[PDB]
Amino acid sequence: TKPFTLPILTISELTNSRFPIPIEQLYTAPNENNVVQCQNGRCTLDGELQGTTQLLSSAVCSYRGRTVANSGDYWDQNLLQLTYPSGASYDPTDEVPAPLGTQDFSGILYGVLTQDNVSEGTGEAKNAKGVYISTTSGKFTPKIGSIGLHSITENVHPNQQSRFTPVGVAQNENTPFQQWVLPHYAGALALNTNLAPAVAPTFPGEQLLFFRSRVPCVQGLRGQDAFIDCLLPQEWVNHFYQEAAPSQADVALIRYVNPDTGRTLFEAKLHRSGFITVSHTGAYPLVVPPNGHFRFDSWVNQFYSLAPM
Amino acid sequence: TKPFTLPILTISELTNSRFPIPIEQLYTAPNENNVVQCQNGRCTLDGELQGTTQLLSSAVCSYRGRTVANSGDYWDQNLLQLTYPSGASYDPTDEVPAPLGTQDFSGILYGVLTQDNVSEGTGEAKNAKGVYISTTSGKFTPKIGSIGLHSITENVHPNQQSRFTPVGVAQNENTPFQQWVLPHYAGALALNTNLAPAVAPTFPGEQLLFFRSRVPCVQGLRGQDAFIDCLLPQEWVNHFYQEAAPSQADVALIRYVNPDTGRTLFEAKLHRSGFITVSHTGAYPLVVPPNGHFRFDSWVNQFYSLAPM
Repeated sequence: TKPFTLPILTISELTNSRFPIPIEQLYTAPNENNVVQCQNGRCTLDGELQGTTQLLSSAVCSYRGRTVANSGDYWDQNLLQLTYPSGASYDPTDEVPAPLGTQDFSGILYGVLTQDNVSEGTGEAKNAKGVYISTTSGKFTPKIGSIGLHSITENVHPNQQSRFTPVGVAQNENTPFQQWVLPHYAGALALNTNLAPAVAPTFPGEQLLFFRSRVPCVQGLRGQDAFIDCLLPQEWVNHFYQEAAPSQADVALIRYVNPDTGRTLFEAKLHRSGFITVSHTGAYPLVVPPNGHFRFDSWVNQFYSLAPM
Repeated sequence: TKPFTLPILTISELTNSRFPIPIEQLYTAPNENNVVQCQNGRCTLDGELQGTTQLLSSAVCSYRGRTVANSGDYWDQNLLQLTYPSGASYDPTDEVPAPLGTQDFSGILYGVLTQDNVSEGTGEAKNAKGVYISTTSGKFTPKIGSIGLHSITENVHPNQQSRFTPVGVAQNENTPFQQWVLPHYAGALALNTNLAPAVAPTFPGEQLLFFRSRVPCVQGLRGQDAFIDCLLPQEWVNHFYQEAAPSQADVALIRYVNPDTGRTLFEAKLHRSGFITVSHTGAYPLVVPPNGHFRFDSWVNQFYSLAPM
């Protein structure tokens, strides 16, 4: 039986699985009213990708396809007829919530659309268009293969093969950024399908442990931080996919260790569905040694008692 | 002794190590007048990172720091005084060619600068500034901890903590995109230092094999492609770093296989310094089967004679 392992990576060597930026810190908090059901960065410990999860950070919140004119709409002047960010054709009957890498938070995603290359004499950055992709728009239906593009300053051409590169997130006065409210992948008139399950602590005193990043915010949240919290770093997703080690229990005991001193800084529970819990009550940003990393200890029973941290 | 392995990844499951976009195909050509000395995606088979190579694709061609106003009527309206991912000033005495992840191609890099968050009422994408970072500017001195920012869209504010997210590449009438001309990391008046070595075939009939991507081009190259070719995909760099398997010969004989049939499509030499050669004469794009992947076969010496492909 292939033993289960974690990659040996420090907190500065991890990528957020829900937005293509590095992990900044570990963070724990109670769920209070949030339903924690993100769809990117979802992978079982034995290597089954779930939700909209794929292997490349450069595909997370990225889109590719062909633009379609949508003149007359207030918000979305054009649509993007999607494929997978792979470039492989997208079939709405695929058993996924949306094309892999589709944004899994509610609100406005900001990025740059690139289209057919233009001549040098056309001018600077004339094949770059700043664009909003909002999930509250009626045209956000990636499950059906089409999303709406809100142009900001630059003209988006119809009928051109186009690539959307994410840059950050946005918040205006009627569209709050809500990282734990799933989009309606098929529009407000249809239920989501093929979702990775919601996660929550099930042992007394435990809280979810998140891998936290601050995403750039191009509008709103003055003096505040746009946080995107993921359950697994992209590197863990890819490691579990590569290894496909059979899971021997619902929960694995893991430790954050200093490899030079051998000290366990804290213990945590790694759950089969692909998330972590720690024994703590309250919102708490962890600070962890630059050389520290998680290590797999053993498979334990669901009601194993972690050392408080 | 820890056996050497490659990750099991198809061509579309690989990330370019020189720009955060997926690999699309393989490519081989003679060096003729190109000095092949890229500094990102450089890693020995036993896991030693070289040049400016680090582990996160989300850090390649990404920059962070504090803006400083630049006087005069010239190309760069602002400078970016660089900082580590923690916010501490960069150290020019580090034995590296430049901060890790610095762009290693000459020409114009395009992306979006984000700064202090602005209120919701300030307007759409008002904390997003489209920007050119040109290596032919006298202000491109990342080794010294400062790069020049040419504003295109939105005003860049000085004295603000800022992040640069890369989107693509550009070419105007006097700045060609030259992927094999290393930038002068300390400006045009200083020699590069601490470089990973240039690579070339040394066995008769062999050519370098590259992992090839098409990078978005926001100005120029109409009807043409901006290619970025790397020696190793980011996933191979990270795998070798993780495994740190001792190299047992000068060359790891590797084989591209189609798992549906078990058939070998071609074989290649994976040199212990971290680059691939194949037996071929001429420029040739390799459209590889989408389900295929490289596999490590065995250790051989530098005088192994590859089967021509």
